[PDB]
Amino acid sequence: TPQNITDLCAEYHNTQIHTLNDKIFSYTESLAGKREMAIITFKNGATFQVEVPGSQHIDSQKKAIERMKDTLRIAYLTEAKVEKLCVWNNKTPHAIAAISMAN
Amino acid sequence: TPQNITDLCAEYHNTQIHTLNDKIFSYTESLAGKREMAIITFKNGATFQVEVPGSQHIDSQKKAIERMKDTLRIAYLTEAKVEKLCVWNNKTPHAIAAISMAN
Amino acid sequence: TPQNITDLCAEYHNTQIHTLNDKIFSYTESLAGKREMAIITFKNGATFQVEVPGSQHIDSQKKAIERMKDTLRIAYLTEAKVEKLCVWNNKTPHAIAAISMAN
Amino acid sequence: TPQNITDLCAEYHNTQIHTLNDKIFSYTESLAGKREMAIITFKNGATFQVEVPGSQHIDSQKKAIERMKDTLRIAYLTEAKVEKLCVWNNKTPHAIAAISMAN
Amino acid sequence: TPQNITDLCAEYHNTQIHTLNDKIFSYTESLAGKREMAIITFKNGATFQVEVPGSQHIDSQKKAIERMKDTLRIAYLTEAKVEKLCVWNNKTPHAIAAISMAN
Ligand SMILES: CC(=O)N[C@@H]1[C@@H](O[C@@H]2O[C@@H](C)[C@@H](O)[C@@H](O)[C@@H]2O)[C@H](O[C@@H]2O[C@H](CO)[C@H](O)[C@H](O[C@H]3O[C@H](CO)[C@H](O)[C@H](O)[C@H]3NC(C)=O)[C@H]2O[C@@H]2O[C@@H](C)[C@@H](O)[C@@H](O)[C@@H]2O)[C@@H](CO)O[C@@H]1O
Ligand SMILES: CC(=O)N[C@@H]1[C@@H](O[C@@H]2O[C@@H](C)[C@@H](O)[C@@H](O)[C@@H]2O)[C@H](O[C@@H]2O[C@H](CO)[C@H](O)[C@H](O[C@H]3O[C@H](CO)[C@H](O)[C@H](O)[C@H]3NC(C)=O)[C@H]2O[C@@H]2O[C@@H](C)[C@@H](O)[C@@H](O)[C@@H]2O)[C@@H](CO)O[C@@H]1O
Ligand SMILES: CC(=O)N[C@@H]1[C@@H](O[C@@H]2O[C@@H](C)[C@@H](O)[C@@H](O)[C@@H]2O)[C@H](O[C@@H]2O[C@H](CO)[C@H](O)[C@H](O[C@H]3O[C@H](CO)[C@H](O)[C@H](O)[C@H]3NC(C)=O)[C@H]2O[C@@H]2O[C@@H](C)[C@@H](O)[C@@H](O)[C@@H]2O)[C@@H](CO)O[C@@H]1O
Ligand SMILES: CC(=O)N[C@@H]1[C@@H](O[C@@H]2O[C@@H](C)[C@@H](O)[C@@H](O)[C@@H]2O)[C@H](O[C@@H]2O[C@H](CO)[C@H](O)[C@H](O[C@H]3O[C@H](CO)[C@H](O)[C@H](O)[C@H]3NC(C)=O)[C@H]2O[C@@H]2O[C@@H](C)[C@@H](O)[C@@H](O)[C@@H]2O)[C@@H](CO)O[C@@H]1O
Ligand SMILES: OC[C@H]1O[C@@H](O)[C@H](O)[C@@H](O)[C@H]1O
Ligand SMILES: OC[C@H]1O[C@@H](O)[C@H](O)[C@@H](O)[C@H]1O
Ligand SMILES: OC[C@H]1O[C@@H](O)[C@H](O)[C@@H](O)[C@H]1O
Ligand code: NA
Repeated sequence: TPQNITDLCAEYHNTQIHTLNDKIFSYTESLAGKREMAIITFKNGATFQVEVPGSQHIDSQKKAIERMKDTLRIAYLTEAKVEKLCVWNNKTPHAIAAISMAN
Repeated sequence: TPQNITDLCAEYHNTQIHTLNDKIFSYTESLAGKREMAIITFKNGATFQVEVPGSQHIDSQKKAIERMKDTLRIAYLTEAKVEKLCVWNNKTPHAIAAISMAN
Repeated sequence: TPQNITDLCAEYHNTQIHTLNDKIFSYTESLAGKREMAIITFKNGATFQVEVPGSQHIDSQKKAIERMKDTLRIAYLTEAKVEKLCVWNNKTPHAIAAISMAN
Repeated sequence: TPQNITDLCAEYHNTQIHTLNDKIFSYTESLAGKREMAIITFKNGATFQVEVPGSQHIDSQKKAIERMKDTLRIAYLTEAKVEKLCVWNNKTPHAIAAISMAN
Repeated sequence: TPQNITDLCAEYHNTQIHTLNDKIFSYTESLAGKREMAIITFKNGATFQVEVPGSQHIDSQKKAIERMKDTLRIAYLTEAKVEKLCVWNNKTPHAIAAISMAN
């Protein structure tokens, strides 16, 4: 079991760590059918998605997907610094797999 | 996959972007039968709803509809600036499909 | 579809609006059996309830009832001004059908 | 329907009101199997639990038990003043039936 | 029924108490498949997980696992002092069973 985001991220193919150390600049969420997703940006232009739940997801991921959107909204509203994101780099925008918050 | 609200909104019919760049002026929520909904207004008079779930919605939207009402409530209470809303313009008041927040 | 709480309230018999323009003074919550409910009071003012779900609540209302209790709690804690309540006024304390928040 | 915690508490057997008029001193929660519970304390030594869901609960009470733990956590974190607790006094620690909050 | 985290922790095998008396230094969470977990750290290097839900958990522990991740996230954001953790010491990082917050 990994003990940090960077080691977690290394367990997966097509992932990488983005180091932001910054608050979220914008938070966008949609309820439109087939686009039940969130999108975040940082002021450097970095853009990330929480993907719409789908066949690339297993059942254990559904609750975690909803939690991640919860986390992004509250981080946004509190202006919490995001340390790192583990993202899938084979999607545009890159898709979030994990987040770390630290000063 | 869209990277912002404007591109997402353009994937649907009968939708438009309203640019508010303002906090929500009032938040109304109802539990009354057949009107289980939320209504928001802005100081310019713009009024929007999250629709009562109905025949126009699918199962994959159910959680997202509940999430949007959560997001509007906490945006209202915290005075969070709403950047844009994507809305269906064939409902009165216009019905929210997506929101973006940015300072 | 109504665009404000007053018009919504006018769609139902046995309701009225109370105009409060004040924060909630006290919040009471019970998990005791058959009293799973929330009660709010306004300073030097009235008490209101969210009814226990039962016979006279249809099924889409169950989530809305839970949401309303969540709304009253967060309003109380954040000290947000309640603008108006739409209530059923056939018993004391009057039962909440809808809430509006505005400054 | 009772309009305050004291009158609510009087509808049950083996309950009583403790008056605190104080913030929560400590908050404890557990996910250990068969001990999925919460405990709170006050600086006068008063200690209360939210019981593990069990045979003594009817099914409407499950959501309410979860709500109470939500309430106690955010009360603790925000240092919200707890006015009174209605508790079952046939358990150690006394088990929470209801709470009232007032500043 | 225990009245505190230490006595709760002593009801189980392979558990121990870590006394921190400090805020959380970092909070990490993941939606990646088979690693739907949270990780927290403290400035002294202590690292703890909320385990991926699995065969070692009963249904009552499921909601409690989700609650604990909620608790850790808001504790982190609010700089809440964590008093103690009860953890399983047969997992690496040690796996949280219970938390207490005080002071
Ligand atoms: C809306 C938009 O188009 N914005 C882009 C940025 O891309 C968006 O955000 C990124 C994170 C992805 O989600 C994109 O899909 C999304 O459109 C764009 O950022 C660069 O995007 C690249 C996409 O492949 C890549 O992620 C890149 O970073 C990696 O590659 C660069 C070299 O180009 C460096 O080697 C980086 O170190 C490397 N990072 C990692 C973790 O491997 C992104 O660029 C990096 O992030 C930017 C936010 C910015 O800080 C860059 O200096 C940095 O290199 C940027 C590119 O400038 O433009 C638009 O803002
Ligand atoms: C409670 C009430 O009746 N309030 C009205 C506004 O209508 C409400 O809010 C709007 C946003 C919709 O949700 C309505 O269903 C709702 O009742 C009303 O706003 C205008 O509403 C029009 C629909 O009836 C329409 O949406 C219009 O915007 C479009 O058309 C205008 C012409 O008026 C312009 O061409 C706009 O560019 C165009 N916008 C887009 C994105 O397509 C709304 O008017 C605009 O928004 C207003 C809030 C205000 O800023 C206007 O200056 C602006 O044009 C307003 C209209 O005055 O009156 C009450 O406030
Ligand atoms: C961890 C621990 O053991 N703490 C105890 C206190 O007990 C804990 O908290 C109480 C509220 C219960 O939930 C217990 O289950 C729990 O372990 C203990 O408080 C007294 O607890 C009694 C029950 O064991 C009882 O509730 C008592 O108050 C009642 O009785 C007294 C005299 O015995 C008076 O009649 C009170 O009016 C009566 N209260 C009511 C509402 O009927 C508790 O003591 C009262 O509250 C204490 C917090 C404190 O302010 C006392 O001065 C006050 O009498 C205390 C006190 O013995 O010891 C440990 O802190
Ligand atoms: C990322 C990393 O490698 N970090 C390690 C610490 O381990 C992490 O945190 C601990 C709490 C566990 O969850 C690990 O699984 C996790 O990787 C590491 O902490 C020590 O970890 C040991 C188990 O691997 C063990 O728990 C130890 O505590 C016990 O043994 C020590 C002496 O080594 C003392 O006797 C303690 O009293 C005893 N504790 C109990 C409750 O029985 C951990 O060390 C303790 O906690 C540290 C955070 C630090 O304050 C030490 O002074 C203290 O002894 C530390 C060890 O330095 O290194 C990395 O930070
Ligand atoms: O998914 C919700 C949407 O469904 C469409 O059919 C309708 O025209 C929109 O106004 C909106 O209700
Ligand atoms: O509903 C929960 C309650 O159930 C009662 O029967 C019991 O006597 C109380 O102590 C409390 O457990
Ligand atoms: O309930 C969860 C616990 O299950 C036990 O069997 C195991 O020893 C612990 O590591 C922990 O996973
Ligand atoms: Na009416």
